[PDB]
Amino acid sequence: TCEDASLCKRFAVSIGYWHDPYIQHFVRLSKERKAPEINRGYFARVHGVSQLIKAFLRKTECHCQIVNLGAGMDTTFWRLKDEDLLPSKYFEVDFPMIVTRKLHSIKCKPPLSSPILELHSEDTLQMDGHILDSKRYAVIGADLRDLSELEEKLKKCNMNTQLPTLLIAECVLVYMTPEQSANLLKWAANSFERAMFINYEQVNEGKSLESQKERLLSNGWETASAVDMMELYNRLPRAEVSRIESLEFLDEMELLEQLMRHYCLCWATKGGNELGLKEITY
Ligand SMILES: C[S@@+](CC[C@H](N)C(=O)[O-])C[C@H]1O[C@@H](n2cnc3c(N)ncnc32)[C@H](O)[C@@H]1O
Ligand code: NA
Repeated sequence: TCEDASLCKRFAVSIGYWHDPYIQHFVRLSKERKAPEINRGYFARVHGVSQLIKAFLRKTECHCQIVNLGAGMDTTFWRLKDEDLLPSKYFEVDFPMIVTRKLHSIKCKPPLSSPILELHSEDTLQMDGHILDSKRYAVIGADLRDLSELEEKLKKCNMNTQLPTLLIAECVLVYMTPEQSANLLKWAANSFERAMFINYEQVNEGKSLESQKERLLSNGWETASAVDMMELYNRLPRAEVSRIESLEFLDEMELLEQLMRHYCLCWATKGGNELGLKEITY
């Protein structure tokens, strides 16, 4: 198989799993039927990441940055806006062609482009090449395997290494070699005195939660934790589990647990003991 996370998110949203008025402006809705455990897995993934982000936002009082590496058609910028939880600046990185596609959608959809300009210092946006830079939001076409390019393009969109900064790689690191991803993680740690990293990945051949923790600790992070997605699903608020479990009928074969045990959410911090960053959990 090979899956597009943003199509699957659009699908789960359509059934009611979580609130996202924005994703429909990026991608079409499939009319297939899906095994509902897939939707539950997506809900757990998005809820886990989101609880971690909001924890970070709370500790930093939003005086911070978020850099989402390999963001795709993520809608989180627009969701945080609506919740009044925006960071000082929000950055996205993806391949240039993935970025062009995202920019074309923002250009064609005032429900996407109005909020960006509202928070912008001008009434117009320059969408030259494969970058959109504005006051609170930037989408940057770059290759995550070229760390010096990555850093140059970020800094020229006003990424400030003095601000606490949260970086997210949500199903991205698998697309690069272990050396390349280790180098990304290391760069991320080296560039900020105060920082958090969130990594959501499949637990492949040979990997384990402990190797996931060590992958971060050995690349310059000072704290790390990791849970498999079934532990996380099991720890979801009972009101949310109740809400999402009555959306679709699930048969009696306990295949949710088969699916989720192969995914993990890991997060690490560096500095900001003053901020209580090492205390953040999902
Ligand atoms: C599996 S998708 C996940 C998208 C998004 N984070 C989500 O979870 O909905 C991975 C994304 O990583 C991007 N990606 C993979 N390797 C990359 C690279 N070397 N440089 C820039 N982006 C990359 C892909 O283009 C794709 O948009
Ligand atoms: Na490209």
